[PDB]
Amino acid sequence: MKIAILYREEREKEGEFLKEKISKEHEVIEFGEANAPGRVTADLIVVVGGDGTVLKAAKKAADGTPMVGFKAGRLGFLTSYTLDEIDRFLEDLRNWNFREETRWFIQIESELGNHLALNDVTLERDLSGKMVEIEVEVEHHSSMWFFADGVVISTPTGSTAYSLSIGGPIIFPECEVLEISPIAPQFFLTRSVVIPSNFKVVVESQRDINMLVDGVLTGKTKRIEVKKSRRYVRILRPPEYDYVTVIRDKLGYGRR
Amino acid sequence: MKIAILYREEREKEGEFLKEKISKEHEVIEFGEANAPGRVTADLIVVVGGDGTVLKAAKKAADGTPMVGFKAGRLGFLTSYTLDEIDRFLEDLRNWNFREETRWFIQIESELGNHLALNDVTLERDLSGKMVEIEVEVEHHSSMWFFADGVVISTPTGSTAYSLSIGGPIIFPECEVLEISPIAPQFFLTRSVVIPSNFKVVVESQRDINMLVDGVLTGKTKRIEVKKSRRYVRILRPPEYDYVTVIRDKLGYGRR
Repeated sequence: MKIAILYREEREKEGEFLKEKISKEHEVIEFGEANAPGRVTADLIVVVGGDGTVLKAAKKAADGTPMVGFKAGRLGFLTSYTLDEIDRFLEDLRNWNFREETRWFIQIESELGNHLALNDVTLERDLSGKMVEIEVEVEHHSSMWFFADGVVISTPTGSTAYSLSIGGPIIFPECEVLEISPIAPQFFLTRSVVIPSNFKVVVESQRDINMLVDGVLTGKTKRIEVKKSRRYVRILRPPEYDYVTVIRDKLGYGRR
Repeated sequence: MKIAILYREEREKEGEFLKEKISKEHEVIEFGEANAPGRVTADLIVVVGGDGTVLKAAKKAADGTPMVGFKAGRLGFLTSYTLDEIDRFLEDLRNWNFREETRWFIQIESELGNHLALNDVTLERDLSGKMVEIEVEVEHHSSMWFFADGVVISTPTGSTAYSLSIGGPIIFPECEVLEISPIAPQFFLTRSVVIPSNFKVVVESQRDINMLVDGVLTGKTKRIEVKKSRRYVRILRPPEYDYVTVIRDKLGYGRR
């Protein structure tokens, strides 16, 4: 089997450990930094790092290419195995014994071009800026209006990241929905809106504000159009994998 | 009476028509921007603009000098009359028909010097930055810790501005309290802490983050000490002024 391995900056030596273990049963076709630009094609990509790293690897992957993350940094939702479980991984792999999750991107269109996000996209005022009138227009519906700092549009994957910090729901990654969350609105409108993932969303602001795509500044705009992409990443999970163990351990939600 | 007039940047025109009207019975001894530098002494300061303007004007008023704000529009917490109400005001002025109100400032010491605020002080990460560890140490106690975008420390006056956008309570302006609100913390700690106005608060962040004073950005700091100042502004109100009408009208809270 043909495997690429991608690792986070200071985890190279970890990557090397994994490479040698995996080399006993499979051909490792590529080994490099999740940073380096370039398309990666393999029957499978191993990522050493965290959700951040997996995110960057997901954008490098040939559309289709299953991936697997080894927790190197901390606990996240996009990592499947710890390093002490490497032999378990080799055993699951042997028989291809995994649950496969599909995580789909969103596509963002604006004057800045076309962006892709696995978590979310954010429009927000400058720190020195006054609040802004923001118009949210779902599908063919009339508009919702907010006077706010900004708005975050999230995928199920991204529901547990920034959107959760401002009051959004925990969305299970299988849900077929998008999530819209005003940032610090007036008139106490601190509730998110959940729409079907087949609806598109136009966001307009009264003046240009900052756009962040998966948390990276990218420029200022008055207008974006967001929808579900057909691009998606595939995440391999061990059969026991339990997302709800992660909601407890990492988010601190629902502990006994 | 010897009267100074201060207007917001754009409102030179409302200032001018307030200025001609006031001069028919009184003497305008000073006429200029509320953002311009210098202490202002008079029998009365008339301020045209909004809460933002009064806020900047309160900093210029000689300890003592009573103030009265005029708003272009809908009534605000720090203004007392609308720009059509010059009739009633000059009436009240002539008869000194006023409710006298006093609001203290807070004192912020840090790396950057010593600041005054009538509303609040905010520590907050860059748009591009990760979340930060924040330590809050009230007066004598042990510390409260958050992983967050930042924290807002507010007076009763400032409770209705940025703190309320992010979950804080509405605090009536006569309460002898300070309010501490974290901005978007993890583990769902979106609740403010209310402490007596005679307690100091120290805030420490894992790295330098932005400091805003009364919504004006002031630079980067890692440590602040906040306490109640002895300084205060006095604000003249017509006897019919009701703060709760404003909570309903401007905030949107509690309409029938």
